Amino acid sequence: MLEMRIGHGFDVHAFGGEGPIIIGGVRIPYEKGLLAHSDGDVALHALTDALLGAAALGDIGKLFPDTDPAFKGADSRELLREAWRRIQAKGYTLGNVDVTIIAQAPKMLPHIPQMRVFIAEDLGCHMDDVNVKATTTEKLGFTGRGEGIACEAVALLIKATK
Amino acid sequence: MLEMRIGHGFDVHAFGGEGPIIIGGVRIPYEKGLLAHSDGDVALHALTDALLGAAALGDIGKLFPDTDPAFKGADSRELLREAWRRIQAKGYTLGNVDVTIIAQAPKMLPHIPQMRVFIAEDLGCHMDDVNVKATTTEKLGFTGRGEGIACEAVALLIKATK
Amino acid sequence: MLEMRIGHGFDVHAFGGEGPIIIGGVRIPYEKGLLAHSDGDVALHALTDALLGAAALGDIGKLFPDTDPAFKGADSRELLREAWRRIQAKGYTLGNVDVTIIAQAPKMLPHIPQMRVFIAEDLGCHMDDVNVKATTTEKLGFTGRGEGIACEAVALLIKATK
Ligand SMILES: Nc1ccn([C@@H]2O[C@@H]3COP(=O)(O)O[C@H]3[C@H]2O)c(=O)n1
Ligand SMILES: Nc1ccn([C@@H]2O[C@@H]3COP(=O)(O)O[C@H]3[C@H]2O)c(=O)n1
Ligand SMILES: Nc1ccn([C@@H]2O[C@@H]3COP(=O)(O)O[C@H]3[C@H]2O)c(=O)n1
Ligand SMILES: CC(C)=CCC/C(C)=C/COP(=O)(O)OP(=O)(O)O
Ligand SMILES: [Mg+2]
Ligand SMILES: [Zn+2]
Ligand SMILES: [Zn+2]
Ligand SMILES: [Zn+2]
Repeated sequence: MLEMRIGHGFDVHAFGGEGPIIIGGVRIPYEKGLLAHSDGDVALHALTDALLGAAALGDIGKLFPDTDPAFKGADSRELLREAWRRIQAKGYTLGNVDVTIIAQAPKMLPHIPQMRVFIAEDLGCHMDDVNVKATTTEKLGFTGRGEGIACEAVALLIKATK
Repeated sequence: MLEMRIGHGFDVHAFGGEGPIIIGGVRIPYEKGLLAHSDGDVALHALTDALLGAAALGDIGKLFPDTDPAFKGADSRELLREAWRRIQAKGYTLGNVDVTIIAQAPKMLPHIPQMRVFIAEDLGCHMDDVNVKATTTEKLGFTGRGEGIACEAVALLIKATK
Repeated sequence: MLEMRIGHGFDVHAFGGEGPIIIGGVRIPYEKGLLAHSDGDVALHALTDALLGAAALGDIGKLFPDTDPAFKGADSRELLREAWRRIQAKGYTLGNVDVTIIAQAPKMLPHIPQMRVFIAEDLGCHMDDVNVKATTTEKLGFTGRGEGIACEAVALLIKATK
């Protein structure tokens, strides 16, 4: 008995105050920062949700409530590793993941290798199983007007029974 | 010969008039309702499309035309079961599904268990094979301004030949 | 050793000037055209990214830079076949693809069969492995206001080792 499972995640955060932003674990210089209870790290959030979705464990909002102040300013990589620990406790292993950052700016391409390192590390997998890409929406929408950043992820999990 | 197949669906409806809304089959109280030829049930629509997409049967607009008044006010669960019947007639069985509601409001979390019951029932599967989650877009976009609700779904089908 | 891999792609282009638009390789009559370095063909772009994502080869922006004028006005089908050649050189074969055009107008349904022919041809597969669908966002958003067209795609690749 070998089971394969598909998952999908989507997240948005608004720009706010200032600092760098944090995306896929990488600190990226930018005129403004991300408003969140959190890292605001939309890439890891969308990814975490894709993983929980494939395991039918719900999503980050269920596992890590807005209400609990133990998650205020939390490293989104902590959340990813925690979510992943539980996924593994139900007997799943990683097939592969693919992430799509939707942002007008800043440039994501230079930071993609480092994101993959962080993600592969956090998921205890080889980098070959992690893909991250970016698209701009050509000045259209809330993304295109520089009001915020959106991100999607899909994930494939494997489970042996065997 | 064992074939696995991936599918994706996306849907949007605008808020309009009033009543509850219907999302994933669940009647959810809200100041306004959903404008549609239909349930307006964006969750089941996006899901139905994910399923038809994986089976290469097109989408709901092809199977259930806007033009046909036999679908006016139709229970979107009827459409889901009908779409699923045809999917099964081509020899597919369910692997798993994952759904992402994108809405500023109302709160989706309390209603998610009941949605999963409805979906699992409609697809003749165990609840373990159905995941539903929600994300807000933090007041950004048409979703964030409370103008409507969007939803995504991914699906994995299996086919034995064998 | 048999490996299955999931990928996701998303693209947007703004309407601009005039002419037909090109979507999934098909020339579709419309009051306005698509602004791009390219075909502007959002369907094939989102699809190309889904395929590269599953193979962990990045995305079109990495393979085919905005900076290189060898891609100005390029047939997006050339890019798809090139991206696919490289995917195959890493030893992958096609499982299936599913595409979702998000557009208020023009009507996509009549052109879907011809898109599938083009895609199946370009990917050297049977049409049964290619699905394309469309959704409108009911006048909501940049899509709903006729400012541009968005598209999503998911893809499943197979690799034998064996
Ligand atoms: N319309 C919505 C939108 C989001 N949600 C869930 O609320 C959680 C709040 O914290 P989170 O980390 O953003 O995850 C959110 C969704 O689970 C929800 O229940 N209904
Ligand atoms: N730009 C678009 C958008 C949507 N469509 C299809 O039209 C169908 C109308 O009813 P439906 O149930 O929304 O599904 C729609 C798409 O199939 C389309 O053909 N072109
Ligand atoms: N915020 C963004 C958005 C897009 N990108 C990448 O830039 C590339 C430009 O050409 P392309 O064909 O649109 O692909 C883009 C993304 O790879 C990026 O690096 N950062
Ligand atoms: C599943 C997904 C990704 C849904 C998109 C949700 C979002 C709020 C889009 C509307 O904003 P917009 O930027 O497209 O339009 P506008 O700027 O006019 O509000
Ligand atoms: Mg999407
Ligand atoms: Zn988030
Ligand atoms: Zn609908
Ligand atoms: Zn493009």
